[PDB]
This record gives sequence, structure tokens and C-alpha cells, in this order.
Amino acid sequence: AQYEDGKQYTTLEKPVAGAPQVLEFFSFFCPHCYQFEEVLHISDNVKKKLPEGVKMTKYHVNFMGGDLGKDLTQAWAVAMALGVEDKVTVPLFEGVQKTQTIRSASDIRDVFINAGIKGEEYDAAWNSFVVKSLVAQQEKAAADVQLRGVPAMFVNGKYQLNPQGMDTSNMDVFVQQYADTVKYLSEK
Repeated sequence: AQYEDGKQYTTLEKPVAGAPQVLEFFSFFCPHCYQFEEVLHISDNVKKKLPEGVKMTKYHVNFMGGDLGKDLTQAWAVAMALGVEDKVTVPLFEGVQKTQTIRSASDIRDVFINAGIKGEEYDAAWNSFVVKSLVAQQEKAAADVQLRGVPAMFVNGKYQLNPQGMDTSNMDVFVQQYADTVKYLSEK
């Protein structure tokens, strides 16, 4: 076909029942994720071609950046619980990978403060149990798919995006091909 198993995607030998429709994994330590977010804007271009009523879920992972990596999974949980993902993603990426100003939970917290989340509000979420289950959801979802690399996208727990098999000469073309693939898999 135009879209082949092993080409633009692969198929999970052990499919994950009851999965989020479209499920993305990233790490703030992950360089390609930095590219996927800062340059390609993949999440955004995919959502813009997804059908009506398909929900998009994005989770952080622990297996990069040691102790700071888990902190980032917790703070991403805060971002989700407070609905401030769009306000912290970029300063977290640039603080970890560009400026090197994030070295501790506290520095992670500063990013939320500068973005206008209140100190009390952040510390409260950070320590909250709503956030703990958010951390657990993130972990369980990754565990569910044997995840060992990011960035990674899954559609309906059966299909995994394969960017390596798409042409990267032209970025806008790469992105469209990625988004279109997700749409195709979505309808499968």
C-alpha cells in the first residue's frame, strides 16, 4: 500500500486495550522531543488533522535524566492537573536543553512561577494525591507499551508511529506526512 506496517508505523504484538485514542510520550531531556515541540510542533499539527472527537494525550517518562527526570514527570503531572501545559512546555525544554538553568525541583518550580502559577497553588498540586495518580497514569501507560525510547506516539494501543521511515529533507513535508499517518491510523 501507500501506508505499510513497518514503514510509517509498526504494529504492537501485544496490543493495549482501553488506551487513549492518541497517546504521545516525551522527555524534557530528549533532544528529538525538543525538535518535535520547538521546531516541528508535531502535537499541534496532528491535532489539526485529527477527526472530530479524538482526544490527544501527552505523557512524560522517567528513564531520562535520573532524579531530575522523575521530578519532571511529577511537574508535568502538575501541568496537566492545572491545565498549564501550553505555558510551561517551552520554558521547561529550554531550561533543561538550552540554558541549563534547571538542575533541581526548585528550578522546575521557578518556571511555573515565572509563567504565573502561584507559589501556593503549585506547591499544593505538587504534593497533592490528584497529581500522584497522574504520575501513576503516566507510568502505567508507558509500562503498558514496553516504552524504551522517546519521542513516541501510539494510536488506539495498536499502532506506533515510525518517523525514521519518512523523508526529512523538508520539515513541513515531514510533519504533514506524520500528521497524515496518524489520521490514517486513527481511522483504521
